[PDB]
Amino acid sequence: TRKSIHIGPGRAFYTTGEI
Repeated sequence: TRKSIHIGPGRAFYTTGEI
């Protein structure tokens, strides 16, 4: 229960709750 960030080139800012 922390987070799920999948950023690469620096444009894809995927911030999903780790619930």
